[PDB]
Amino acid sequence: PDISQSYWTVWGMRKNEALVRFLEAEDFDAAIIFVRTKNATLEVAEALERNGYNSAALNGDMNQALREQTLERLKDGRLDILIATDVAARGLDVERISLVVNYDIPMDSESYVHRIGRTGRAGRAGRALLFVENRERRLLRNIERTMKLTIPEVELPNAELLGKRRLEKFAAKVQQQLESSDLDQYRALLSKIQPTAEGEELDLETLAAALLKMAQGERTLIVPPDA
Amino acid sequence: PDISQSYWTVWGMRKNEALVRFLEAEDFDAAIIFVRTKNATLEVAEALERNGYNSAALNGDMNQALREQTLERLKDGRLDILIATDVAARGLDVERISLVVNYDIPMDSESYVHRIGRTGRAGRAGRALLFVENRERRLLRNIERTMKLTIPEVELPNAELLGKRRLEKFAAKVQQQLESSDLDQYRALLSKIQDLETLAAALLKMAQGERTLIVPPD
Repeated sequence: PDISQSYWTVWGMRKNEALVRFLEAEDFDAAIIFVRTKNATLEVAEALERNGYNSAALNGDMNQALREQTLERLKDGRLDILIATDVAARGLDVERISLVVNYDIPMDSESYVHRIGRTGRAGRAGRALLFVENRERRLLRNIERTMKLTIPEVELPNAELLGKRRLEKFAAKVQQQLESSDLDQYRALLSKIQPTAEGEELDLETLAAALLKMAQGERTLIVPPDA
Repeated sequence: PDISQSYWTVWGMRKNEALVRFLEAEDFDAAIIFVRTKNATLEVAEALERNGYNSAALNGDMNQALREQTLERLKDGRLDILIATDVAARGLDVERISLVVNYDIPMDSESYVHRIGRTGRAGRAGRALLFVENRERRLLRNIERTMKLTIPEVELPNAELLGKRRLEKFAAKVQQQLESSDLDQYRALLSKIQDLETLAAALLKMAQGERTLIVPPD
């Protein structure tokens, strides 16, 4: 019945890059990204795709066949993220949605409320994240009195946070590999991998660091220092 | 032009898994796989691709621009394997083909010669490999007779040889990462995961990719 709401002040990076950071930064089942216009839905969708998420745009004038296809692909898990306008998302009950992103802050403050109500609609608790430009403080205040709540401000998730999130999911794949049965056959190959021709010392720790680098996913475990 | 020729009696595994085995076992640049049915043109295709190769069909029903685009993708390296029928391959020429596989035995000697000729061009060294089912040995003997020459029989590349190949390629990738600049940053992350040897073995399993280094027998 409850939605946890926060907002970020657009400061350090553009909205696209921040969205990817916020998505990676904490767990979500499915998410809906609300934007001002159809053109925005396409720019978001392409940023999310060149960052490794399965997402699609819902638009008010889209083919009704594609709408039904897109909505069920979200239900069965071929999609995790929809990018929608207020027009397109009316009539949308999808229980996977655990995260609502107000990518563009609305002027109508009850558009805000109807937007974050696409989650927490179950007995489950969901989350809502609002992007606010400094130019837009007035509409945040509008929202924050239209409902008597103050929306707490979050910071942009930092490199160290993202590295820890990546390490923790990587460690979970490591753990399912240790439960393997053939693990001992792999132990015997460790000595066989190593270059002994120019300067030899079977240095297990240096080998394992090379193997970690080769085993890490596309999301590098060494996140560049900033932000 | 030579062009060493050999043939495999189809035995103990199906032609598709066997082709994957022969492809891994020896270096090739680009390869062309000759089949008879243009369904096989398409099915061998994504047998090769689910084993990680870049391959495309080349059949009589996909023309004439899509042909010549497919060949240029083969020639510039965006593809490494064409699966062709004889019709769709009257016009040659790619100069990357070092391997011709007669996946389906030709119906006559002249066809076999034609197919072989796609390699060994510009006088460079090339290889031809023929698949012969038991029931087709007449066809093979027909080809051998007409041609005045026998084709050497070869064994399936065995599991140990495959393990050796996969290990060799992997250890050369490992060496590269052992000389990379940022390695100490990764060194510090080992303690944070949850003994070294056990962790490294599991990392090896995750780093090796799809070509598993532990090859089961056969």
